[PDB]
Amino acid sequence: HMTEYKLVVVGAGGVGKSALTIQLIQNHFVDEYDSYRKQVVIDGETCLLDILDTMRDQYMRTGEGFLCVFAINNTKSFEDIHHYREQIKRVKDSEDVPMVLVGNKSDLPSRTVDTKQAQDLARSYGIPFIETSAKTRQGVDDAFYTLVREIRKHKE
Ligand SMILES: Nc1nc2c(ncn2[C@@H]2O[C@H](COP(=O)(O)OP(=O)(O)O)[C@@H](O)[C@H]2O)c(=O)[nH]1
Ligand SMILES: [Mg+2]
Repeated sequence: HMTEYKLVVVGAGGVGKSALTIQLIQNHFVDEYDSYRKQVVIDGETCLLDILDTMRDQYMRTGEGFLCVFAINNTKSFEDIHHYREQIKRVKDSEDVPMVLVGNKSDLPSRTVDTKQAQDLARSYGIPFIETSAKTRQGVDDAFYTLVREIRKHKE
């Protein structure tokens, strides 16, 4: 019928995991803030996205792809990515897990993490880096779509 993709958004508090997710589902930005579902067509395949915004360690073990989110104006969040990724490495017992690195809040002027740093990090892990803003919606569809396509590159 349709095809199910189980996605997991991880990252430090306050980076905009919820805002990103709410943006994908409901097409608005919320300033103050479980599992979600969205039917989308991506490359002519109707997809049901089963999305957790982080006793829900059963999404960690079963989840097929991970958005690793930091904010570009939060250097601590960027440094923490190493830990979120090591957590996903341990749970899946492998260094080849579908993953996208996301740099959120690209609208904000107070940028403490440079695109080169992010690119250096993503290149080391062997994954895409995408800049997003949940406020303007820049990059949001592209982060989720690319993660869907990363999952396709790894098994049917
Ligand atoms: N300006 C701006 N603010 C954002 C963005 N994404 C999230 N925020 C704000 O950052 C705060 C934390 O967002 P939230 O979605 O709760 O992040 P989470 O804790 O990782 O789920 C909220 O006040 C959001 O409005 C963004 O892209 N741009
Ligand atoms: Mg949240």
